[PDB]
Amino acid sequence: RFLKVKNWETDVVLTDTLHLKSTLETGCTEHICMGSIMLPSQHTRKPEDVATKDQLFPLAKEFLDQYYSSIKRFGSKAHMDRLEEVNKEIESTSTYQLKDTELIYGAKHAWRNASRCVGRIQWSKLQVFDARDCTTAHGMFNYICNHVKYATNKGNLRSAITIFPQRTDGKHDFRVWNSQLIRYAGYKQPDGSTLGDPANVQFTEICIQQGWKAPRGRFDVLPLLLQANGNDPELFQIPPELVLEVPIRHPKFDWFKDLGLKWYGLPAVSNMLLEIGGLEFSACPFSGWYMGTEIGVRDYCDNSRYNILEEVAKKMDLDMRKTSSLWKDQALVEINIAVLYSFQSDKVTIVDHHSATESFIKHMENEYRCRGGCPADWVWIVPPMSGSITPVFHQEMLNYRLTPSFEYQPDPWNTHVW
Amino acid sequence: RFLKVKNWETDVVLTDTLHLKSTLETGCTEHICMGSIMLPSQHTRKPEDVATKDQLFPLAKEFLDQYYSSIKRFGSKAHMDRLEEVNKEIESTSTYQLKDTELIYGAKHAWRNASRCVGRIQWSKLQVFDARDCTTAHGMFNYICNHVKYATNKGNLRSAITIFPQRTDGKHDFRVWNSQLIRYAGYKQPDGSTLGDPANVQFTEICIQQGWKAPRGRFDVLPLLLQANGNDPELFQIPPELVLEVPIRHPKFDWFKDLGLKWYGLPAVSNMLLEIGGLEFSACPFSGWYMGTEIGVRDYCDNSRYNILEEVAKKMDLDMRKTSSLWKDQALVEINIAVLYSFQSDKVTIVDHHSATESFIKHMENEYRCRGGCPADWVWIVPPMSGSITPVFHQEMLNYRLTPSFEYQPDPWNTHVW
Ligand code: HEM
Ligand code: HEM
Ligand SMILES: Cc1cc(N)nc2cc(-c3ccc(OCC4CC4)c(CN)c3)c(F)cc12
Ligand SMILES: Cc1cc(N)nc2cc(-c3ccc(OCC4CC4)c(CN)c3)c(F)cc12
Ligand SMILES: C[C@H](O)[C@H](O)[C@H]1CNc2nc(N)[nH]c(=O)c2N1
Ligand SMILES: C[C@H](O)[C@H](O)[C@H]1CNc2nc(N)[nH]c(=O)c2N1
Ligand SMILES: [Zn+2]
Repeated sequence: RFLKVKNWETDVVLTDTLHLKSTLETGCTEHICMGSIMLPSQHTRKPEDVATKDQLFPLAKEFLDQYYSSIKRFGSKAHMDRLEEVNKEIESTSTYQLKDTELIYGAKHAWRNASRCVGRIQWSKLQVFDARDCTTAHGMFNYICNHVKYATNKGNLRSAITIFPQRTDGKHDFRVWNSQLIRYAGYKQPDGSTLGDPANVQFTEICIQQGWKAPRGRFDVLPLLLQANGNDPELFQIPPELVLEVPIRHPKFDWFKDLGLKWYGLPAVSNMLLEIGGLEFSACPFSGWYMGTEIGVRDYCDNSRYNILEEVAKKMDLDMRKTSSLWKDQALVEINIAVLYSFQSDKVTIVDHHSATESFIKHMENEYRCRGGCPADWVWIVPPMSGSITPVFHQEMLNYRLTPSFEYQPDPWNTHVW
Repeated sequence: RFLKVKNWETDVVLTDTLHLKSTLETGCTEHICMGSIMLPSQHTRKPEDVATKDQLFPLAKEFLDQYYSSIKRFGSKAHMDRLEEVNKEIESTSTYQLKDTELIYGAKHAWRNASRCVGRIQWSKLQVFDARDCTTAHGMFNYICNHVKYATNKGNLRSAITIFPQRTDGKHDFRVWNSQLIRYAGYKQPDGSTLGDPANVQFTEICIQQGWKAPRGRFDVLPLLLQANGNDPELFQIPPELVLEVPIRHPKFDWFKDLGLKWYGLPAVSNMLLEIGGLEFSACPFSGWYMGTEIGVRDYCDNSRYNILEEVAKKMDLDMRKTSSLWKDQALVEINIAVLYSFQSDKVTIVDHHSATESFIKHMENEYRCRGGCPADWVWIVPPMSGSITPVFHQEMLNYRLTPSFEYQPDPWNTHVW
């Protein structure tokens, strides 16, 4: 009940007392481990499965207690008067409203608790933008544009989150239908192959269905589809000057520019749900900067993504008949030296998987000492290439789900009543 | 209760009904996932925690039923007369003895159930050597030498297991003290650095402590330390002609021979415990062939193993000041093309991590169709380099512990009464 996690590269041993405070569930049982299921039911939020006035006050009290404990005023009168104040509003309104300071704490700790995120050494350096006064899709488009500008910061990227009004009933819901604020379109072809990004082919067509004007090329930035207060979503195009992009070159191979690759600088995921004190925020886009491999390994090289190992190995002229020539591996390392180099030579913030995973080990030390633990998902923390030459491969990690938290939710076009 | 596992590269969906038959536990709970703890208490067997005459007959019946079900004679008279026969012996002797055919089935299914093993497409092609008539360490050394010869098969390797007498009391225990039959010595130095293999430095010194004559070099094959029926273990040196080794060269870089590397062909793990029908076999060395990465990635490049990324990147002349030049990754791929090439050009059976992981996906299809599932540990199945350009990265796997099974046990020098 005071568990032990070893590192097998250092023999360092840490002790996790934080998992005791865990409330949510994991999907594993004593007789089956689901640690490799991608989207377990526990990590998802249906708009039906909200909460009711009863369910709310434990979640509120629980949250308020950890907040006042953290500003060094647990159980005090200022604390207890807030419990009463929320209590009264939860009886009255059946819901309740967070202070600015409570929204900022709750947001930063949903990132801090994000067990699948390797960048968390930065969790308290998060800029929270309060968009809870937003009422229209145009309002949403305005707040999201300012988010992009700020977080992008001319390439010196800054973490940020923009938080639209919380769910209440379930129908009147704020939702960004894009999975990420900046994303490349995906168009299928006559012969069936895919230009652009296969991941977003479904979404690309929903935008065309709502009347988008697709420049049917490769790296076409999708428009935003913003649903405000349950009303049908509306298309807006980010001003291109606001979309920072990196052309991908190589510090040795001159033909790498010929490949004609580029990516956007800002990873800003827009489809997930923030949960603070039992309140659900269905529109909460959040952003930081990339780890190289997310582009260079997954985006570019997943078979069902850009799938470029083909042409890169070609231009390297590689033994491609035999599978055991490791021609796939060989071209994957070059593609990742190129994304790093390109981003750095353009002064756009990026981290390599070695730097980031050492920071996570550092951050894990801090959380275990100053917090009693650090929830971590090994399956997601280990980078998708050169796994075992990074320190996180040899680090045993306890996974458990604390709150405040980020969660998945269905795509709104499967649930929305039009 | 009839769970679903998706593949996210193919959208293939499989259904696991086999996990229902699961008996052992996993270490995870509804509130915490231990899927990345290396040696969980559930995967270990203490020599105290055997079983007693009561505990035995369920385990026997359970095992016997799955055996007779599998030779297409469930619940029959031949089956029921065996249940009675074992029952009687479990009352009489408080233990019992397996048929040859029951030992062979049980062994093959302990491999079949090995959730952390990616080579299992081969599980029914396993040669079982019955060493249950062995009484002395010299007998053990004889059986192990024949195992090496057979399994090595002049380079065309064959899977095999040799099974020494089962535990009974707990003191009179057959144990191979080596962690693997063939392993390279590990000697510390004056300045502290390690020649040989750092992993086995502890074990190397126990052999010297028992009087081994160390040729204090690099790739010195350790002697066997064989404990028979609880008596103190005894040193034997495998005839060198029986130890097949591969010198490691590169199909491009001529300086790769200068590195002066080699590995043994036969991976044969000797320290684990086979568990069949509630009987414990503490000495059961088992072997197949290597996947490249176990040598080329872990053995050669782990910081606390051979740790050669240093010199390889040097001879490639690599940007080594900056961490983000990926010089570590770049040299890891070359080292793995070299292990593959060397093993193949010597006609020694080896598999690359791409070939092996596709086979595992094939094997997983077969087990789900003809067995209702396949227990799998993603943390261990995904290879330690180029993780996400192999199909197992995108395959959700259910982990659960069936029986017959292989298990860890303490090192005998911490438990043995001398
Ligand atoms: C500041 C630099 C950051 C870096 C380098 C980083 C890194 C990563 C990486 C590599 C992943 C894996 C993504 C994938 O595999 O597709 C991830 C996931 C994630 N990140 Fe971070 N991140 C950063 C900032 C943030 C911020 C600011 C937030 C929230 C406000 C956040 C929350 C998350 C969440 C919720 C996940 C997925 C967890 C899940 O599926 O449950 N990250 N991150
Ligand atoms: C025939 C070719 C085989 C291949 C390519 C193979 C491959 C592998 C690999 C790559 C690992 C990971 C080892 C590590 O990461 O250090 C592993 C583990 C393992 N293998 Fe296999 N293996 C083979 C045969 C066998 C046989 C014949 C047995 C048993 C009779 C076996 C049982 C196991 C077990 C028990 C583990 C560890 C599971 C645990 O820790 O619970 N394998 N195997
Ligand atoms: C702030 C941030 C920075 C970064 N550097 N990376 C990030 C990656 C994700 C992320 C989480 C889950 C994802 O996918 C879930 C599969 C679709 C269901 C994806 C996209 N693959 C991204 C994320 F949220 C935030 C990230
Ligand atoms: C038959 C076979 C073939 C192969 N190709 N590979 C194999 C690897 C292991 C294995 C399992 C666990 C291990 O280590 C556990 C850590 C020490 C506690 C190691 C050595 N690292 C090897 C094994 F059993 C059998 C293997
Ligand atoms: C099946 C498996 O759960 C799936 O491929 C996961 C594995 N680990 C991952 N890890 C990260 N960081 N991102 C991912 O998309 C995935 N995908
Ligand atoms: C901490 C973590 O459990 C440990 O590094 C594991 C990870 N996965 C592994 N996978 C394999 N195949 N072999 C290993 O030794 C390990 N080590
Ligand atoms: Zn689990």
